Amino acid sequence: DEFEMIKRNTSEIISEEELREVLKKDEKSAHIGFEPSGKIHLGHYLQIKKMIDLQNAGFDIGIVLADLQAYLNQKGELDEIRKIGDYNKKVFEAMGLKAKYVYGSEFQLDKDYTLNVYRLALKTTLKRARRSMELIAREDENPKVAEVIYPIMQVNGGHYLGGDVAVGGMEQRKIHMLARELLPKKVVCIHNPVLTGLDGEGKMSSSKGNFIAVDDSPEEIRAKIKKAYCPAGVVEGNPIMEIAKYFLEYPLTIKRPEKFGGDLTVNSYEELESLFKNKELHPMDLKNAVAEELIKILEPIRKRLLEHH
Amino acid sequence: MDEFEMIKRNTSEIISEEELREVLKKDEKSAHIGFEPSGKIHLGHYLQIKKMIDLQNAGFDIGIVLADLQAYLNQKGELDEIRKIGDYNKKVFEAMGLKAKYVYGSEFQLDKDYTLNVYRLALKTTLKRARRSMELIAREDENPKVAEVIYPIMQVNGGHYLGGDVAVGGMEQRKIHMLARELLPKKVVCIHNPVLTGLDGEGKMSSSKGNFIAVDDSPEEIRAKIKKAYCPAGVVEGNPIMEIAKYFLEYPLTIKRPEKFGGDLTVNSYEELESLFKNKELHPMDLKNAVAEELIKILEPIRKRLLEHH
Ligand SMILES: C[Si](C)(C)c1ccc(C[C@H](N)C(=O)O)cc1
Repeated sequence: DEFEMIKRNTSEIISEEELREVLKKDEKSAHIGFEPSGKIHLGHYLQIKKMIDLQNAGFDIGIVLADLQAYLNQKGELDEIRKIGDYNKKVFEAMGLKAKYVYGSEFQLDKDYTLNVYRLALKTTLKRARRSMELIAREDENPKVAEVIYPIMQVNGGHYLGGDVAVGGMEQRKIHMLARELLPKKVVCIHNPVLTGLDGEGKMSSSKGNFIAVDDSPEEIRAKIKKAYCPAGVVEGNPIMEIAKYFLEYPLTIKRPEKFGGDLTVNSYEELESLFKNKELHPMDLKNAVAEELIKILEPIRKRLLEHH
Repeated sequence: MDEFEMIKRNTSEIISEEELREVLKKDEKSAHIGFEPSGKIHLGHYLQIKKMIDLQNAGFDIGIVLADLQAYLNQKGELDEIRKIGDYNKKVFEAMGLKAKYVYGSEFQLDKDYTLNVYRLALKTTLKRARRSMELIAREDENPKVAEVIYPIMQVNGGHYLGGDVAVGGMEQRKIHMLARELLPKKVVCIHNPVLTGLDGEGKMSSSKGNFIAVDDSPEEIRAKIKKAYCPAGVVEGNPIMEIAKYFLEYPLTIKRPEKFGGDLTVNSYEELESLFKNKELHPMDLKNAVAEELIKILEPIRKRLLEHH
């Protein structure tokens, strides 16, 4: 076990029965890959948190700084991508995760890795490949061959790492299903929710400027939350409610003037959810509480990233 | 003879003639072609090898890529099986009299540097472009594979890796070749050979279609295939027998004929043979019989070299 702790705040495990089997082993391993990102935001942190969960549960953690994939996803030049990966590694360690950090290009260009990419290319239809990239592929009016190489590259990555568990965001689930159908060793997949962007108009993303970075200043965090989409009574699609759900600790103390109800103690996110859905808790008061608790959560991350000056 | 005209003869397309002249000014110059290994080597293969000998006769160092990785990506089986067919293809090409550098594509196409550049070209090649370039090359498939769109860029980078001045192939290769001219910094001169018509007259000739004459077909099989072949009187376009006459027969040619039907005709040019056949002067039956016996004699030293171990 540790099963329930691992399942907490994930969208799906494929499959739970297979995960319980993995959890019986003395030795188990789990991996995730991150295309390097110039800013590291709460979407990354949610995933790192889950890797820390797995680590707490006796999993050896592997982190792929997926520079080759970022390159195939048109994020730029390989050496420039790798340097952002270097910075991403420091952020992940500052979040509390000690793990094995590999750059994808350390093994994803070996001849026998490459031969298996082409073997997998013989078994992956263009349709399957294109459909697995719909939520991942950079936007492009003239889609590139690189886009359908990207998923078979990610599948072969998992093949060569040989872990028991693969972790990723829900946008990754079609690539994960492709690896389960194509590979001899079937990996247990754990998928994290994809956070909603701050203006509520889509999914949070490094390229859309609609995120909170883990090293944003408290003042920037307060401004981003203040201006955030947060309809009273509306929980689904609400970025503020999501932050409250996936990062904050409970009981939660929501401070208010006496004229609007005075201070409030919420013992659970579910309790928080009905209060807000009922319109008992106003969006301004929710924002203030989420902002101040989130600043404290991100405080020691930001400090370690800045304490060199 | 003039090197340019010797290279140009019986080709369908040069990209471009002006770049071909500038390459022929150089003392050191190379040409290359790839072949997916094929269980039977046929007249379409022969025509291309004859063009490589032309180029070699004009001072080009020849490279022949036995294209095993590409054949692998194009669903021709496993590499060891493919490579073994490649070994056989190499003997046939030599039995055709082509001394050249023979390479297996896999020898260099899985290198780390090579692979990175494949991925780089994949960023610059659209899916629609890649698929268009493969329309005459891809193995038929109800559910097309990613392998199909990797194939063109594998071929493109292969030429980039070979450093050749000239790239030779059939007309089915011309989209891949124009893609290579767009994407690479050295623009390669492309010499395209015609694709022969099938022996039944319908559609192009193809290993997969079994509508060809193999260079090691027995005389009786050759005569039989030719006797069967589509050959309307006075119909030159799409006439596989007239194609063979034009691309493989040697002139002046002596069409044997009964005296009762005119006697031996000595045609010293394909063009007149065309004009003769055009005006229905020269009958199909008489054309088939001359083409079959000439071709048998053309192909005889090759079949002999290949059957010599027996
Ligand atoms: C530019 Si090259 C010498 C790496 C090259 C050329 C042609 C081929 C094979 C051809 N497409 C076929 O179907 O036989 C392979 C490689």
